[PDB]
Amino acid sequence: AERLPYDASKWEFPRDRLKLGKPLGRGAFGQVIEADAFGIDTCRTVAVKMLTHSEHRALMSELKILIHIGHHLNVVNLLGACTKPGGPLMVIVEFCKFGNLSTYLRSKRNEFVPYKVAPEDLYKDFLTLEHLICYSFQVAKGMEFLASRKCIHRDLAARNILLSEKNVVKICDFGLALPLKWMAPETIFDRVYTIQSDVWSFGVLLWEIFSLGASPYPGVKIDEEFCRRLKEGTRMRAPDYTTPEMYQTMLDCWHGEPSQRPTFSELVEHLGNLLQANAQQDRHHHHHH
Ligand SMILES: O=C(Nc1ccc(Oc2ccccc2)cc1)c1cccnc1NCc1ccncc1
Repeated sequence: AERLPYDASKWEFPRDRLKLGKPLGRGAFGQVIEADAFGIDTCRTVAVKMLTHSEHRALMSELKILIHIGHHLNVVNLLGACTKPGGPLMVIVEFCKFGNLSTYLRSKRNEFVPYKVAPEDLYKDFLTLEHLICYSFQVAKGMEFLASRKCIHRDLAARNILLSEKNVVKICDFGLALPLKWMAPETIFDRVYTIQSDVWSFGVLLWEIFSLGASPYPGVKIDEEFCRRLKEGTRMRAPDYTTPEMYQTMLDCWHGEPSQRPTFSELVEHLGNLLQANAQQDRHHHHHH
């Protein structure tokens, strides 16, 4: 991280061109605030992370990595940073107006239909299978992108996915780069973090999307036993809005042996086909009715 460089000439942004706003989050390090940036791109709304020695290098490493990784439609885009003397360290990214996916889906539980048929009006701004499968496809693409760069997210979960304009989802992170319900067995017991751990987490996110924002492991005390059972083979039951192939994808992601889990590249191709098959069917449903 400290080895990666920082082209200040390309990213540095003036602190007095930012009008801080309302808090979008809080942690033990500092916070993420919404704000107006003038001329970062005119005035645009953005999200700012700001601040201990250990935490400062962590925020700088996040900045350092986002620059190294580059741009991908499904990963929060970096717009700039305030690193030169005069004020606190701030990392600036695109503002995702609609919030975290979990909270969004919980809100659309009464606005869901598997697919639409005329009069398509009864379903104005409704969620469908096409939507749910698409959010999964996109998160998988962003993870393929991150995994290709040897990047381990470590906290993949619905609360860390944000909904943008025109159903575009973006992988993000409110913290500074225990959440047991998203942690793989080897991460809980061996404290190891791998791309394969992230694949497990992707499965839980999957469950969250097709349960429409429900919390994982419904009605279960997260304790020693919970963990012992995860290690012994116990898995969540299919969520209310899942399709058979999707639940089986969840199960492949939850494989006990990390090596036997699909890679994000396989998940992209697989999810991609399901979305294609769903599209096919919706066409026929729309046509017959
Ligand atoms: O998400 C942010 N940062 C981030 C993004 C991607 C990462 O991916 C990543 C890259 C390499 C390895 C591991 C993880 C790690 C860290 C971030 C940075 C600055 C300000 N806010 C936010 N998020 C909240 C937010 C964003 C938009 N609207 C509302 C709230």
